Amino acid sequence: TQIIKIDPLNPEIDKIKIAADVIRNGGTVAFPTETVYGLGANAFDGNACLKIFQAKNRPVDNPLIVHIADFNQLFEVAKDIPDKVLEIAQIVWPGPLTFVLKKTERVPKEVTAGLDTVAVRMPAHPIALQLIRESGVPIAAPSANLATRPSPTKAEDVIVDLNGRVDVIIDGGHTFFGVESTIINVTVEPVLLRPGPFTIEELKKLFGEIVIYKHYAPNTRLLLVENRNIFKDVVSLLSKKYKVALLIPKELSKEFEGLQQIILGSDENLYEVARNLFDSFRELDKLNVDLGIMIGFPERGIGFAIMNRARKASGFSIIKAISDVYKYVN
Ligand SMILES: C[C@@H](O)[C@H](NC(=O)OP(=O)(O)OC[C@H]1O[C@@H](n2cnc3c(N)ncnc32)[C@H](O)[C@@H]1O)C(=O)O
Ligand SMILES: [Mg+2]
Repeated sequence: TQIIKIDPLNPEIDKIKIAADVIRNGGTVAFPTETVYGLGANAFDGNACLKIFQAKNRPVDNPLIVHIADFNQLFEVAKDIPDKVLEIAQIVWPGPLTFVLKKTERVPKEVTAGLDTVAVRMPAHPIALQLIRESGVPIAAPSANLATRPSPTKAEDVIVDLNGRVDVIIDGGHTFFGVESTIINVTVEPVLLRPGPFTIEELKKLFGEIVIYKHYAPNTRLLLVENRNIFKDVVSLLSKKYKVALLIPKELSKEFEGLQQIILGSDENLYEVARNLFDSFRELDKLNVDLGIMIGFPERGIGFAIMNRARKASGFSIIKAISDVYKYVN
């Protein structure tokens, strides 16, 4: 694999071209976006897209998102787009919001898992936009992690996972938000399929009527304590019997000094917690602990997405009264 260091805010166009030539030749390129890194191929090339599933060991029926760099490309991959959706797409893109739309005949089965629909977004990241531009094709990509690991948000995550399994990794620094794009299905009348950095507060203003067995990393047991009023007591109860790690904001670090901590960022800046979330799950599994205990965060703004990912990551081990602890541990 060629690892290519490219400045994420002012990318060297000659370096972007090296990766774009790989895309056009049917090869795979991992690249940063504003959400998480993606592992991409030419969205029109179904054999090239199968290489993404081979690199990740991804089940073949989990479909990809097509990333576009302009509106001409939208109409190559999607059709029958309602006028209201088109007008909204023109004000939200580039940005961390993916639309599920009806596909065109040009989109391969490998991209859509055989579905009649295709998920599309225009990524708000200079490296991603310039890669797609220079490639001259939309780029299909899911998150760039190996199957059972958390979505990658910095180059080293992608390197550890995919080095030797993909043609190019673009080392483009840390992604901006750290959690995957919001996904809305606008082929039905519309449903929020995945919360993300494009918040439900903003969505509801644009789409008033919006409707709201996989194992998720980490492999270490992880409990999510939604009720902050019992957190100290859940930690007391469990740290007596287990070697624990606490996933907490920096404001609670002093209260638990002596226990292993993974600091997610500041309670006064949820974007920091979202930026650090998946890497805190990688750290948990590097440590040698019986279990992770994460505290909840407000479900406002990107909080909703943080908590969506945290619930999944915990296998829905949610603690709202301390007696809930019974259900998940001796
Ligand atoms: C690279 C960056 O753009 C990142 N992509 C990513 O994280 O994709 P990822 O979540 O691994 O895979 C694409 C997901 O997008 C959803 N998806 C794709 N096509 C769909 C369709 N036609 N209907 C419903 N959901 C779809 C599925 O949940 C599928 O698992 C992101 O969305 O921010
Ligand atoms: Mg993924």
